[PDB]
Amino acid sequence: EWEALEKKLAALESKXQALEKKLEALEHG
Amino acid sequence: EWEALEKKLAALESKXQALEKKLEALEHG
Amino acid sequence: EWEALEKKLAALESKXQALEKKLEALEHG
Ligand SMILES: [Zn+2]
Ligand SMILES: [Zn+2]
Ligand SMILES: [Zn+2]
Ligand SMILES: [Zn+2]
Ligand SMILES: [Zn+2]
Ligand SMILES: [Zn+2]
Repeated sequence: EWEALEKKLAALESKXQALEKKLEALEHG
Repeated sequence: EWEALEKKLAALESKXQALEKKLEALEHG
Repeated sequence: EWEALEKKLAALESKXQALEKKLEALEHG
């Protein structure tokens, strides 16, 4: 259960980064 | 403590989804 | 281990709110 949560947090961190970069693109057109 | 962590992760996953949906609407809509 | 995971979640929450505000900015021009 704990390790599963950690893997989910890892996934979210990646999505985290993905959205940050996309918003940076959209900000600039 | 465990519950609090799980619920925070679940809330983040939902926010994950809501924000991506809004980004898509802004980009394409 | 636990303490590190809680720090990571708090960092994600903060990024959560930052990107939500950024998206709101973009929606309004
Ligand atoms: Zn559970
Ligand atoms: Zn671990
Ligand atoms: Zn292990
Ligand atoms: Zn920037
Ligand atoms: Zn710029
Ligand atoms: Zn705690």
